[PDB]
Amino acid sequence: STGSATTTPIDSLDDAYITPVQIGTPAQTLNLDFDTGSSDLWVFSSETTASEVDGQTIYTPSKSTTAKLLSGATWSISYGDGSSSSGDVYTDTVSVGGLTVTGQAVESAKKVSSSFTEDSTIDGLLGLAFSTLNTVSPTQQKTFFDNAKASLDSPVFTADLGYHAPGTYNFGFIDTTAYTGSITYTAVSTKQGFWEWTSTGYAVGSGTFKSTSIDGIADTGTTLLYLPATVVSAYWAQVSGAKSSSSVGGYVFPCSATLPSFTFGVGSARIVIPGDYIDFGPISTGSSSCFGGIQSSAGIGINIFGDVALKAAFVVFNGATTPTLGFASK
Repeated sequence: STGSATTTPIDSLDDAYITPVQIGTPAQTLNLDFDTGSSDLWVFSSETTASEVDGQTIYTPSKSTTAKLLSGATWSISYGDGSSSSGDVYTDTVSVGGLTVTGQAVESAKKVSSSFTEDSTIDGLLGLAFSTLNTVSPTQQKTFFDNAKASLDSPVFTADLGYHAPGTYNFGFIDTTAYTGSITYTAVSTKQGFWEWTSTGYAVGSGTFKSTSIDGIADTGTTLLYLPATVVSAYWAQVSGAKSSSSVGGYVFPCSATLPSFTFGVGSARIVIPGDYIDFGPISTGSSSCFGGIQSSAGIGINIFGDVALKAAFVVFNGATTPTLGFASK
């Protein structure tokens, strides 16, 4: 089998992407944030505290003929941004882009933190990291990908995120029309439960490429590119008036600037992030200070190749016995 779904930015900044997901019988379509940095499929629901729902579409298990309470199971998750959610669990039929899994754990939120409530566009998350990170207790549950894998034509999914445009998540096949050149594959460590890999280095603008190992994760659920402070300082030093602002929470730059590109290595291959991908616009409405899309990973404890980096590539998440990542230009 295969599946193919369009993923759409939630706003004009590409802060996140939503992908429609069918849950239950008859189908309930929710728009979920596909997150290769976590492993829980959780949804706003009929169980979510009413004051914590503000415009989201909810899953109502009582209206699904295929829903079954997973008796005794609970979940609770905290993300890198300090957001959180928790609840109980149902199993149900879940379809993405025509690919159906039966008996998928659908984690029903009873509570969500304020950032989820305030984002009316995101009806929940669909985790695509390794199932070792799934938070369901006392019986850990599998991701949608892990449950689909054995049925797929090839044990892969691909992320093709757009810059200020829709993109595609495919499951079970590699669309050879979706990228240019060849795909460069690189090793993955699953030790932390992430799609963790090592970039071979970077360049700033038209500058020379610096060969250096940068371990980090491929995380579709993180908006920005978080790299070591040395790399990030080297980038922003090429932008007149850029500075790290403790008050704002990262590097800011004059909105009048033209940003340089940023290149990262994948083996001997190179992925170029255009300068405009690194512009996240005014820090507050009407400000002439703009927020940078490349930020320090200092304090976070891991480097994160988030959407800023991944949307410059066609990315293969290869879930074979020995997982690998692939990157191609596009």
